[PDB]
Amino acid sequence: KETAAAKFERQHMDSSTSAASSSNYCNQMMKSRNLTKDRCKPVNTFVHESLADVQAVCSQKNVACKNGQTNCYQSYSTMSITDCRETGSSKYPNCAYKTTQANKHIIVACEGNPYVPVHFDASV
Repeated sequence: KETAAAKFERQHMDSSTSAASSSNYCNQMMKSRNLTKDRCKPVNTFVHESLADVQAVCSQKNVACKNGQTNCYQSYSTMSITDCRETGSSKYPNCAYKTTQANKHIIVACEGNPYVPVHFDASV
C-alpha cells in the first residue's frame, strides 16, 4: 500500500505499451526500473496491462499462492506479459536480458484497502 503496491508496480508493471518485441525492451526496462541496481535479478515478468486491469484481478479467480495461499487471485483470461531473462554470464554490472513475450495468466496477491496487488506469484 505504501511500499508493497509500489514494489509491485516497480517490478512488474508497464502499462505504456501493449507489448514488447525485442531484447531492447528488457535491457532498458531492467535498467530503468533500476532492477539491475546492485544485483540484477535473473528473471522478471512485466505486465503490459493497465494497472486497473491488474488490480481487478484481486477480485477474480481465488487461488492458492505458491506459499500460504489465497489472498491469491488468478486473472480470468490472458494478460500481455513480457518475460525478461538474464544472459551474459558473469556476476557484476554485466547484465543482459532476452525479451520473451507471452500471453499468460497471472496469479497475484492482494492487500486490499481498496485493493492493491503487492506480490506477483507465478505467471501461470
